Amino acid sequence: GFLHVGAQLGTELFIVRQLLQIVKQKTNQNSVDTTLKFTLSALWNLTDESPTTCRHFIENQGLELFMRVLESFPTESSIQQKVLGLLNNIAEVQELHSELMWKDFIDHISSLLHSVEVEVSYFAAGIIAHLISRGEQAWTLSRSQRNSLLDDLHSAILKWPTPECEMVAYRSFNPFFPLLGCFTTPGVQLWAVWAMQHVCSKNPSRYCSMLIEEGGLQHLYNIKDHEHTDPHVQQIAVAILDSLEKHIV
Amino acid sequence: GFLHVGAQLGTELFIVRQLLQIVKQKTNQNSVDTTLKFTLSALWNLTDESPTTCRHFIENQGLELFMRVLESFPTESSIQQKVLGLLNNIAEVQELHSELMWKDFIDHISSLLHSVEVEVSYFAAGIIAHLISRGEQAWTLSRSQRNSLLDDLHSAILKWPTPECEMVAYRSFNPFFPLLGCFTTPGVQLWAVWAMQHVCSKNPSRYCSMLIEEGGLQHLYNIKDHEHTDPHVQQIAVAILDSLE
Repeated sequence: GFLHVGAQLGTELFIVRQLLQIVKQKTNQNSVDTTLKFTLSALWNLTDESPTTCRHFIENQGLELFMRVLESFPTESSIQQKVLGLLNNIAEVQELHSELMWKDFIDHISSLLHSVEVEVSYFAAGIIAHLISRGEQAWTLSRSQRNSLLDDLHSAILKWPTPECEMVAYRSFNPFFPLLGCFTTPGVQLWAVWAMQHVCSKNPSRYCSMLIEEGGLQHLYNIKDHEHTDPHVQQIAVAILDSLEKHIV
Repeated sequence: GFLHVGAQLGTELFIVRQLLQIVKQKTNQNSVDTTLKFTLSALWNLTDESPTTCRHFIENQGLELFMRVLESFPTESSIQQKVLGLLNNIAEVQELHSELMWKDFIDHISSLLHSVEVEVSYFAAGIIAHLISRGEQAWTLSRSQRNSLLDDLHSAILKWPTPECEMVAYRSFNPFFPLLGCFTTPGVQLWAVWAMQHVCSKNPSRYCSMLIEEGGLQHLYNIKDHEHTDPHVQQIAVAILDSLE
């Protein structure tokens, strides 16, 4: 039994508030411990495909707190990964895009894009890819920074080695599909196809069938068949398609 | 995206541990505040039909903490209801029965059965009903206490007024069905039919179709036609049936 009809949502939101309170306490104490790491993991996990949780995070000063986490722990790669992983989930929510148009936030993300650790850079890239995908008018910060970020995003992806593990898990590829259509901003497409390639090659039994079942073949074929595709985007799309085509047969 | 495949279970259990830490802190501070009330609500909600969450609660000293809560806040009805609501969920898990065969725990439940507030007594009665339903050999405490609890359970239910609103929500009636067959312990059946009548009369659009779809009618018919049925069990069972037929 439980408190009342509908009470589970109120409990979910309370849990988010209390996890942010732990983050705040650990950050105040400059204490990187197991509790903080499990707390950042939990918030990342709870924001997965959950606009309701993403919104509640924003409304409880989560963005400011998480910038404080990055400033307080600049040498903690695993902390940065979990912070950025959550923020990548926020960045997928179009209704929250305006909440991320904050110079202190974008400047932190832009700098972490240049981390040599792929486990950090990858999520900074995902945030930027989603934000840039929404178009120049949706971008209410400096136009010059948006244009620079476009090039930095493209160049950063091309430097990444093959990571040792899956850096992330996905329940669905649906959030990536709008990115695959962004022909006028190739770095956005490049992040999406690199991401799909990474998880499909690491874990094809989980992800290849999922990608096909959700309609990924048509989206990838539309990139391949597009006349004037960025050469790096085209190459990863073709590489993914070859794997997928062998998977169906 | 999320941490790694299968990570949500580890997050769920961590959340339980951290909610228990909050209960411990508020009890240490003697602070009946909104955060404590939401934390107890959260734990109640998280143990709903969740044997794995109930076990984790037990393994992180939840039972002793909740006894301490009951001792620290002896006249806080809202706190007592939320503590007992969670414990009612534990009492539903057969595999955890022996963890509740603890004299100090049962003495607390027995005391709350005698609350003048039905919103507290109801959940103490639920714990007792589930624990008694498991039979005499599973009851490893005093046989004398089992027999008095069975009497006290029956008489408590007969005193309850109609509550002002639904005291609890359920996702399923399935945990009540084993209680409906306990003809040799009528107080256990009485709690189960009283509880069914309560939610069906307060919220028929949610609960009447649920009862029907899950096979509740056959259990009530079983009671209606059984030879030497306790009259109060019989009356409510017939009232529920007649409300549907």
